[PDB]
Amino acid sequence: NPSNSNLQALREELCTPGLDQGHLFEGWPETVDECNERQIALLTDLYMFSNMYPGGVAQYIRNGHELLARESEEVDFAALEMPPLIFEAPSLHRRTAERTALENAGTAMLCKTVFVLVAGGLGERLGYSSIKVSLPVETATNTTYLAYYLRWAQRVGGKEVPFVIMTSDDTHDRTLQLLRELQLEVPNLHVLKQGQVFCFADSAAHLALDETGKLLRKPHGHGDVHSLIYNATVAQPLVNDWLAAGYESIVFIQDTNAGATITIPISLALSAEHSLDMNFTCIPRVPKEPIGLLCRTKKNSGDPWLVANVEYNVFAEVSRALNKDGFSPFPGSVNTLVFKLSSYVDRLRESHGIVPEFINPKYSDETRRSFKKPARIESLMQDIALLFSEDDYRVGGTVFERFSYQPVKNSLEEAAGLVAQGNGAYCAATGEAAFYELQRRRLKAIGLPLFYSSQPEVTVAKDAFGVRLFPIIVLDTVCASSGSLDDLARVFPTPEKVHIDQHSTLIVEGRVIIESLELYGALTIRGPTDSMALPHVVRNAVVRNAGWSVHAILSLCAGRDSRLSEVDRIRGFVLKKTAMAVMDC
Ligand SMILES: O=c1ccn([C@@H]2O[C@H](COP(=O)(O)OP(=O)(O)O[C@H]3O[C@H](CO)[C@@H](O)[C@H](O)[C@H]3O)[C@@H](O)[C@H]2O)c(=O)[nH]1
Repeated sequence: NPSNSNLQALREELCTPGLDQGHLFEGWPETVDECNERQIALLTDLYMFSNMYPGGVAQYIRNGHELLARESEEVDFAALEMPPLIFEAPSLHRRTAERTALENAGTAMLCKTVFVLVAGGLGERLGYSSIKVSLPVETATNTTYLAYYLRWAQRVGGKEVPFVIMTSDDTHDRTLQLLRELQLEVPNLHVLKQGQVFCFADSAAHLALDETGKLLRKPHGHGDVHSLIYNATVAQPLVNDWLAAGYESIVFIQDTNAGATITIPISLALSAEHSLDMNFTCIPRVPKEPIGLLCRTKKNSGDPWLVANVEYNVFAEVSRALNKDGFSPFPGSVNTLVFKLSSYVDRLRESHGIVPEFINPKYSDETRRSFKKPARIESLMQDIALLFSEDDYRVGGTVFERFSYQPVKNSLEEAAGLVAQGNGAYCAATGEAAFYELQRRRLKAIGLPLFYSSQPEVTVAKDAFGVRLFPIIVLDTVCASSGSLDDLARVFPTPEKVHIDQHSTLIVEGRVIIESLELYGALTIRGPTDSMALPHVVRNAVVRNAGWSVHAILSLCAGRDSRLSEVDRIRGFVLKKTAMAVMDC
């Protein structure tokens, strides 16, 4: 595509004052023909960048200057207060008329919802060498985050549910491999891969090179998802196809928060009840948390009010700098974003999916402009909220219980550090434990009589903290459908006759109704995979066996001839699946 002539032009352009990328061409021949393969190839990806980024490498460099300049000054907003449109979600564990009404309205709206999963990130912190969505939500069934989201979306939206996954060079091939291995058949799935952007070796925005002498690249953030969608087709633009098909909402989720399946229906219901074009999923924030804050903002004294997320790392500078004339003053945003499709599309087309950018260089010294590592420009998918003026649109937030936010983000080591400071662990152990506890709270909400200790059953991270797992109850999507309280009531139509001991394990797959059961041990019950089949009904069942246990992974573990995997080690315990009764048919 790129002619040898065009390449020389770009080379010369990049050497001009204000771009100053002469260091890339040190020791090069005057003209292209004279240049070799290595050289001609470097000039190429510089050139091709145009097709990946607005205004190519030249504009990228200019944006860097503008950002690096802005990044020296203290952030400040003329005004900062509570967003006008904030709404409290009813508890997920109380079956009130309101909760019922909202779940019913929301669950119906799921039939007309487009789903989007951002799964391009590496999650540096974890100490898991594979992709985040390949993590199990829990080790009872080992269902991956990927499968969990997809089966749920196909359940509430039908097999043909529109679904977008954003990958990156870091996650893409493994994502496709996982889809293939799980034998997930998702007809309207679109996998969209974000491209990498160049890096700056310094505050003057000189491009960094790697060891071999090639242009160093890094991801541009979860912000890329909007442009990826804008430019995606199916002949016809993707979003057009969705609109023409009758879809009315679009939802964005992140890679390791199982809570989203619970919050989303509620949000949809509230978005429609309160006519919200954009609806931020929130929780009460603890002053220290690495989650952003939902605020009403005016950056300068003359600007309009803008409802938008302010990231945690920024709310620090703004904190002390801006004021004069148990939780954070403003809601914490968990980045489950709920949009009215038509409103979303309008702003998308206006901006070409392009959202405001930033840069957050890491310095090697206190106050030397020297970079410890090359920096690149970033973007946040939630910053699309900046394109929604208060005049034309209604942006707001829905506040849920903190318990419904269950990310898996920190390693065991970090988690011990956080917990010693009294902060949330948000690690694999607490993620799995939170999942089990969520099923239990939901089930008790429909009257299932679960009695169980609140004491931890295992300690992790060198006696730092403990979690409990039991009793373990996991119902698959065929069994539990959307997971609404009404849907759970269908599995247990007479919950007072179902007695699950605190040490028990109940796994249910397919079309199953449990009327009466006494369980002291582990039990798997399987019904027809076909959701429209005659359900396997369980009455007067009595099951007793050794069941399962959990124990900690000990420091004195050889790791040799041990089937202990990273998945085990990052949570610090292992389930022992000693006995299991199985009821089929
Ligand atoms: O280049 C990227 C970077 C990230 N991601 C994904 O984006 C999501 C969010 O990434 P994560 O690294 O977990 O957290 P932060 O980006 O630090 O923060 C976000 O997530 C928080 C809650 O988990 C919110 O409170 C913040 O405001 C929101 O910016 C994940 O699913 C990642 O896979 C990509 O797809 N491409």
